[PDB]
Amino acid sequence: AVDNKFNKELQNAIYEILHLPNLNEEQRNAFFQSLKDDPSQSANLLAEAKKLNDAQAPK
Amino acid sequence: NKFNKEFSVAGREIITLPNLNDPQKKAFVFSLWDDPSQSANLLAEAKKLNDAQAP
Repeated sequence: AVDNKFNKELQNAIYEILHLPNLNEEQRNAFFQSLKDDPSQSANLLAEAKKLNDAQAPK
Repeated sequence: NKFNKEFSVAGREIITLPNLNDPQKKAFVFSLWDDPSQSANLLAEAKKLNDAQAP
C-alpha cells in the first residue's frame, strides 16, 4: 500500500492536471475529486485529462 | 465534494508565487488537495517561503 503523502504518482498527476491549458474548471475539479476517490487511478485519470485537453485544443 | 471555486483560487495562488520552485509548488498543491480546509494556513506558509526566497 502507498500512502498519499508518499505517492509521487498522485502528486505529479494533481500538479500536471492543474496546469493543463484546455480543460475547464469543472473538468479539473472533477479530476481532483476522482483522484481523491481512488488514488490508484492517478495514471488513468492523468491520461484521460491529457486526452481531453488535446481534444479541446482551440486549433 | 471539497474541490470547488475556492480550491481553484488557492491552487492558482500557489503556482503564481514567483520565487517558489516546482517541487515546492507541487508539495503545497498536494497539501491543499489533501486538506482544502487548510487553504489559509498553507497559502500564508507558501507566501512566507516565497518571500524568504526572493532575490
